[PDB]
Amino acid sequence: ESADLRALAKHLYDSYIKSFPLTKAKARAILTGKTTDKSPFVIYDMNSLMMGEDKIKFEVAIRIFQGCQFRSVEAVQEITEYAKSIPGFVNLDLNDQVTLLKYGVHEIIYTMLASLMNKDGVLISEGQGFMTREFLKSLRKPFGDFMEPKFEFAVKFNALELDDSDLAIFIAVIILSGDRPGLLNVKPIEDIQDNLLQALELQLKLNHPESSQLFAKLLQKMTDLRQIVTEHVQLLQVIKKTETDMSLHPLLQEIYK
Amino acid sequence: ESADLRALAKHLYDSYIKSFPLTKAKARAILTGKTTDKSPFVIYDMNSLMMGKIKEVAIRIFQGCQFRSVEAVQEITEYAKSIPGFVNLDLNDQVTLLKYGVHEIIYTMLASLMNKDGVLISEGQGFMTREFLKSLKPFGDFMEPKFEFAVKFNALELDDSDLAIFIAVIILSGDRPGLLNVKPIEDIQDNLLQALELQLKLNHPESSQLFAKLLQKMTDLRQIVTEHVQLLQVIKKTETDMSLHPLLQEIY
Ligand SMILES: O=C(O)[C@H](Oc1cccc(C(F)(F)F)c1)c1ccc(Cl)cc1
Repeated sequence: ESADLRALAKHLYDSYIKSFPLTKAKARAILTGKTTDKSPFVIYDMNSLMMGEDKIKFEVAIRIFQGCQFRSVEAVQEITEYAKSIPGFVNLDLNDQVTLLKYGVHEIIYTMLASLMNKDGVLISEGQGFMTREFLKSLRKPFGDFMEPKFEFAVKFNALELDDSDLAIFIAVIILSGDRPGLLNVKPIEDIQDNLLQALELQLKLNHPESSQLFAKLLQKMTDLRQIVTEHVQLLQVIKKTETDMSLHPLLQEIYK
Repeated sequence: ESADLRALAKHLYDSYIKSFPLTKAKARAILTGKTTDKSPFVIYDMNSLMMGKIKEVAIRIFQGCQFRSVEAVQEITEYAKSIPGFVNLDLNDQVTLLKYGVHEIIYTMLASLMNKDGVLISEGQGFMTREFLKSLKPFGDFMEPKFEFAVKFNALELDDSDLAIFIAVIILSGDRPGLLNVKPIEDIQDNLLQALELQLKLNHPESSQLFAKLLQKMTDLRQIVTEHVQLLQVIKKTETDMSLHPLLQEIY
């Protein structure tokens, strides 16, 4: 009944708060004035870049990309911590635990990145910086294009006006897919996702009573995530040929495929 | 209220029955609700092919699939016309919705013709095995992704009355690129989504979160379609060079 599903919802939200520093709520408070204390240094061209390094401490195109990838790997750690708290997750076959994270983290990374973005740019270094979209778009060689798809998603995704309590459940749903390739035991995964889907449905009805079919519309966005991730990986294998200079982390090229 | 959404559901189902000759129900009766009036002819290797009565083989098989797709597109177009509100949209947008919708719909309906072992062909008269397809240079792999989708998709045990609404949902996607007026499209999809939700609760009271699970499958359709196109342009360099058919590849 309703009551159990709210409990699951609260539990998740708490794990989310504990696993992710930098909530959407915090992000939105930074992006929308809201503060003297919280206001970000803005990077929009080469020079502001250099100041940033002096103030909001951490080829340019290479450094920026590598930094993105470094932050991704510590996001994966946060996501992994979160997953552990999803009821039932740790009781799964460990092979499957790994498979769910393997295929889930990117989709989740892009979901959360949307909270850090608006149409004009994206927060960086724990929200202290903000790097414009145009400045990203202008980078050398094939780097001038890695972030754009993610901005397009973000703008659409953020139109749903979800809050952290909505996102915590949606993220759990993503992890517990069961369509992931190479899963040994799909049934227990679906059973868990089933509950998550109910928790989410109820959560959205309560938290967005005015919003017709938000549940549906949110699930439809998973199509968009998947396309982003496949674009990213294919982009990646180019910035690996050409940039044989480039290296990837022990959490990453394992995930990639 | 419920009542209006059932009306929309019935209306759609009726249009579906009129627009598509071979229903899933019929297909299922042929594939296995057997003891039938007529079993399909089975193609499992080169020879059964030839009798199939009813120019590299791999080429002909692919081209045939494409010819059948094009007449499916006509059926789908007829169906769309009956979706309430569709014909009232900007015509540019009507075209855009069909342009980007038909493939997703084609793979959805193809699933009704498939099981893990193969696929019905020529109005259900034939059946071509998966292993025979799998064995065809790059042709031996075009159908495999679609079998994987089909098996998963068909696990949802949807019937024609479920599929009719789902298909409408697909068409009325306002994330298609180049749409002029997204709002009316979403408004229509919104209703369709309700009709579907109710439809699945009533037609599958046993199955928890079927709505959710069905929408999740759209992720799979979209990947399939992008794989297909990104396979297709490789066909462009095998053997369609010839020009004993300028009007055909024009049509197809
Ligand atoms: O010939 C057929 O009956 C069938 O055609 C198709 C092809 C695509 C789509 C559809 C349908 F409209 F039924 F979805 C039928 C078919 C299916 C697979 C292949 Cl490899 C060749 C031909």
